Amino acid sequence: IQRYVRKDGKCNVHHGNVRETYRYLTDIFTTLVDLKWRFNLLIFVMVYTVTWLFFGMIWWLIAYIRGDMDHIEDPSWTPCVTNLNGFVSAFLFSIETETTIGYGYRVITDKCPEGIILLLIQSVLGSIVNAFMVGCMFVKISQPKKRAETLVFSTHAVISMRDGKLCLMFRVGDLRNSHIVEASIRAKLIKSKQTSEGEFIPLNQTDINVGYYTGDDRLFLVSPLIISHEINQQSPFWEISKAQLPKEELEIVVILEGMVEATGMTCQARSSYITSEILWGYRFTPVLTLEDGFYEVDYNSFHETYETSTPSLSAKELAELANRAESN
Amino acid sequence: IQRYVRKDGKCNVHHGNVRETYRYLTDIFTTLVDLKWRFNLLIFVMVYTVTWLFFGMIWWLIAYIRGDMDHIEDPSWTPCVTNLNGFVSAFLFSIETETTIGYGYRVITDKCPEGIILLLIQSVLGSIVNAFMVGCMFVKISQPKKRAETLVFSTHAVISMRDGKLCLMFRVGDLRNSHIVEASIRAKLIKSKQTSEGEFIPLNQTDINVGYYTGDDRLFLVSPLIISHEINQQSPFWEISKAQLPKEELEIVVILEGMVEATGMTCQARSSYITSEILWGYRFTPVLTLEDGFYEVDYNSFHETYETSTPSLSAKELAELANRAESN
Amino acid sequence: IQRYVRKDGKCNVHHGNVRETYRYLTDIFTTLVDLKWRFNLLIFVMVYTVTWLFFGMIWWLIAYIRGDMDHIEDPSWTPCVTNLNGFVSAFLFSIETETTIGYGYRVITDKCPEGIILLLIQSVLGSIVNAFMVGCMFVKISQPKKRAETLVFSTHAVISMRDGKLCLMFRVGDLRNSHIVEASIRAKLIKSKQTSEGEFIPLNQTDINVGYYTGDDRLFLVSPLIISHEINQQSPFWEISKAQLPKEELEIVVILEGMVEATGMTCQARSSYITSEILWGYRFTPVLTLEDGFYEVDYNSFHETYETSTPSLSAKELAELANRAESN
Amino acid sequence: IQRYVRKDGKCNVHHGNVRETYRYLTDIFTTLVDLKWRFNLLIFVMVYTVTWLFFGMIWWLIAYIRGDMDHIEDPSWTPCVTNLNGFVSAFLFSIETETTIGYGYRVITDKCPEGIILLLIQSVLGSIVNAFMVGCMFVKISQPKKRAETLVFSTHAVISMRDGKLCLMFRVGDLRNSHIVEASIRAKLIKSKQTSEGEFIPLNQTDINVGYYTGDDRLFLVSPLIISHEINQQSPFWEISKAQLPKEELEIVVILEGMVEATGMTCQARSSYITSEILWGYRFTPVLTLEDGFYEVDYNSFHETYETSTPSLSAKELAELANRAESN
Ligand SMILES: [K+]
Ligand SMILES: [K+]
Ligand SMILES: [K+]
Ligand SMILES: [K+]
Ligand SMILES: [K+]
Ligand SMILES: [K+]
Ligand SMILES: [K+]
Ligand SMILES: [K+]
Ligand code: NA
Ligand code: NA
Ligand code: NA
Ligand code: NA
Repeated sequence: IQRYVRKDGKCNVHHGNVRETYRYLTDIFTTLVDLKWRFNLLIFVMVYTVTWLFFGMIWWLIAYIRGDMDHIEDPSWTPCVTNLNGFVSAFLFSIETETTIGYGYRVITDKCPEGIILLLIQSVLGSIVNAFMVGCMFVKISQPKKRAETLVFSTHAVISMRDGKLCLMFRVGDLRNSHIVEASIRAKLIKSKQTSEGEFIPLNQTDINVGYYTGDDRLFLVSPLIISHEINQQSPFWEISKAQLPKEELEIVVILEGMVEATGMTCQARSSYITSEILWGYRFTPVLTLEDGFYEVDYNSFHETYETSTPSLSAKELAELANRAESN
Repeated sequence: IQRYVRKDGKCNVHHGNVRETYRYLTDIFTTLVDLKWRFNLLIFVMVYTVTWLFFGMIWWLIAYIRGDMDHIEDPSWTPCVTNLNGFVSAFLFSIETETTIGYGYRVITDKCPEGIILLLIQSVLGSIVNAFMVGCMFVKISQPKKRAETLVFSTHAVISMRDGKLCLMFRVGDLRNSHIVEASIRAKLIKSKQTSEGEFIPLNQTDINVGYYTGDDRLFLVSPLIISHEINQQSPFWEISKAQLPKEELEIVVILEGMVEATGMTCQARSSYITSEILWGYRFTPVLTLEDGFYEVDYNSFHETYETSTPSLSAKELAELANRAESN
Repeated sequence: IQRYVRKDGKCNVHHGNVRETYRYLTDIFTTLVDLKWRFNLLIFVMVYTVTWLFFGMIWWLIAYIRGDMDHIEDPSWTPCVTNLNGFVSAFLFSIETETTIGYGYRVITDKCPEGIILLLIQSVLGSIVNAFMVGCMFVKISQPKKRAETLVFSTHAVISMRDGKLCLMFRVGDLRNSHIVEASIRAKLIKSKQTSEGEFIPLNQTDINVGYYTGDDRLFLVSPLIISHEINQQSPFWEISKAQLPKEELEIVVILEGMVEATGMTCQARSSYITSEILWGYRFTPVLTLEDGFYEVDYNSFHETYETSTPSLSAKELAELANRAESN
Repeated sequence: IQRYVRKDGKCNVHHGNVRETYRYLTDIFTTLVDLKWRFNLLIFVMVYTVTWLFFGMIWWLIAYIRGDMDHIEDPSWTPCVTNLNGFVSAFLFSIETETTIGYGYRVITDKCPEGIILLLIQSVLGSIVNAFMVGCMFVKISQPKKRAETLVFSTHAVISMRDGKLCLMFRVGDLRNSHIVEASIRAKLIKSKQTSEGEFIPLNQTDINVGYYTGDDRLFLVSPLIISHEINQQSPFWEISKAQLPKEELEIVVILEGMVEATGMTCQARSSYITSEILWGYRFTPVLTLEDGFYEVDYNSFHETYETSTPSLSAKELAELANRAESN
């Protein structure tokens, strides 16, 4: 069985037999900005070209219906647009007006009522197309998920004693000098199970306590923080000894959410720990040192761990043995 | 009695005798973007045309007051704008300036102080109108409620045993490969009641526990999740047996909220279960399979349920019978 | 003593002797969009005019330094800009370029290196000014606080029995067919106090329970909801009888927060109840009726209350008397 | 040991040996808007100039390949662009088209297929560059962190009795007449520790209760509020007497988060109290007075404190002595 989430945060999941694809067009905006730049840069170019054409032919049709084509050199009659020499000239005008470059070689004149209301309709719809594409671009340029790129998770998780309690720990970092606002950490245990009743539940999610009851899950994340899950009665890890752990088949998905200081927008950084990435009996190497009026983070030690003396017993047995020690 | 919320999420409610309609114009922005596209495409066209007119007449009035109309072919005097042959020419200029196409057949000149400050006033207000409409368009194009279109809720809810407890379950899905960020699930029971004191409360809302005390209500929603409400003492469903359920007249409104990964914006997807859509003694069909390095969701099974052996007793009686079994 | 918050939500507070006014310019954006439209429409006009001037003189200075003014009619030499007849012509050009209308009577030419890099600098800064003002406009046009205009609070609060408990109730409404997303209700009791130690605390805020422990404070607000605060031991209202209430000097500030469905933006609607707006022994008139497949809200009854049989005793004494009734 | 956070909110932390600098370009948007204006104003100018060049040479290359340069004065043949006299003329045209000023001295004509699709490609990419830079500007102009500038924290924290309990108090303010929406206050104690097991934890963060269990941490912040942390068994301050405090080496980081009323965007204001900024046995001076129908805040007293009779004992000993007083 392969992991549900990769160490970089992408999920190993494919959505198949989605029969209502009608839905992807119902929010087209979302499908567009979700697309790869290649697809956006293409569509943008296509959308622009078809608008110039679709109006360039309408500019040519009205030019043909009015009878401007017939005489192209007479004093008395003036066409809707001066200088429209053929099949392509209307295309340049259609651009001069929608991009509003309007070189003024191709100029509108009074003769057709049909012309004025078109230039109007164009300019109006010329704003609606241009906006949509710019809008679409800005969003895609400014989307938060990119910030996740500079949010890092320690490569392993560790289990070791902390003031009498066995803790599952992982370390988290923000590489930017800016802040993740309303930052918070949650974590899900993913492992298959079967209920007494027989129901096999493929990749069952159960939330792991990492501060939610005390609000310690609400981070102030400048220098890297070790996030710590205390293995108590309620922990999924309560009955797991050093010796059992490798035989367990589970995955902890670790999820960091907050807002990009600059754009108020919320991002989500993810990582994952499969059973072979949890080191029993280890500790995270310090990364902080105080040099001349600033705290210096040595990211060379960010992922680094070291072994310490640690019980091999499950937290449950540790407790039981301690409660009897007290009780003697 | 008909449902408060339809399976697609729209609410069967009409607001009548709203006497302060003065309020809808106090936030006009909101009424506009809430309108149907037909109404936006109309207004946009109207707003543009009236600005060109309202300035086109001011351009004609100043042109008339200065005395430019009188002589249209003399060497010495130059008008505020070259080439203004009649009632319509000013309209083209009024467009050439606000859309800033400015074909340069119609060009401004120095003779009137009144002209320069107008072109200024126009351009300034020409930005304020254009912005407003673009702004209005982008919003309406980029609004989150559309994402809800690709968020799905299982067609039925089910009640069946799970590790000794009777649970009310429904299944939820996200059809897009992108993430709903800070996703969460809440659910309200809607049913009429009467207090001891006589007060009849038409469609009384009471929240249903679906993870809020443990933070299990905060979803990591990739492949579909069965959301599970354990029917305990506090549940509205505590004293409801298989046999009573059909006689009950209640509705569970199910509400999913989160942020569209791309635009940081929060959306809300809704669905509803009326009493005849809750299947007692059923289970959701698995939708997950593991094929060659990715988890495959078979959405053909998304809504599908199957019958399993299940007590017909209310959870309350189940508990009572179990507590006595233990007590023997 | 006058109320801290008015029934419409504005706060009766003035900030005086703010000595660091340096701060209002440090976030100028915020001061600008907070200003009245009159001040925005003014500034916008001023900012535009000064940019055209400040560049119009630079266009005239370079025109003077190069020696273009001296000869205005010679074949061999061409100026940086054709047709600059005097002190004002440069101003039109300065507009033709920043608004990018560029009528092409005033056209740039090759003779000056100093000219090309200016047109560049202008256009670049011409985008930075135009953006800022548009940006500033859109925000101010699209700000959420306006939505609050269509969020309503019942005019009175009521106290009366509900299933054995004395409750403080108020009613809340949303006049729009759209949704407030992640809507929620909180309420603060404001009243002066003095600690045992002597410390007089002018307008002390203490939060009033209206659903926060059960998540009932998270609204699904379609038709109007009666928000209900149960007066228990923890309530500020525990030792207040019908007879005491009028002598009490307190204010309940009621605060509704959520996101405008269309623009993801969060708004806050406020209202207030002073001691004389709390009716003891009343109930809210129903506003819901079911007519032909939709629920109809009759907003004529929204604020309306009616009297019902209700104990005159404080909830504390009610409890005490009930606990002794049980105990007999 | 120097403070982790300064009184103005900046953090004394440097990120060193960040080896994956590849990441800063992966979200370039974020690095750009995070930069100083000098760097933005520079880049903006550079990006614009290189686009005009990169297209100005392509306009010159096609002009050279077609054979327009060779003859610059002949009747029969027309170039792709009229009036391109040399190495610089193409640059003006490249500007006339991307800024869409298009003075119409330099005008496109029909002769080259290669020209039309370029003008198209330019205009299309001319929108993508202009958008990006405007977008980048608006964000940077409109970023919330600036609002923090008008959110203030009292200069000291105080410890003194309040209705029988020893409290750690600090005062917070909002200088603007506008509201911070969904405002909230949290606070972290930062102090080094060593676990029983030996593990030294450099600047250990533990959250301090300031209202989170009752929702009193959710502010309605008009006039300044004294935020109060009750020193109970769970408080880090439980075993700290007046006499010990100065010997303690700890820092309370105080964090205020909410949304700028106008732009829905979330900001975070920070301040810090090191051990020598906590005054034992003091109280905050009132800042509220009621003058003629509005509450007047006298910010001259905002930071001001005064001494009051206060026990010198740790809250723990205070409790113990009180519990024995009751027990006698
Ligand atoms: K909690
Ligand atoms: K909770
Ligand atoms: K809670
Ligand atoms: K233009
Ligand atoms: K133009
Ligand atoms: K032009
Ligand atoms: K022109
Ligand atoms: K809580
Ligand atoms: Na950081
Ligand atoms: Na998904
Ligand atoms: Na509503
Ligand atoms: Na304020």
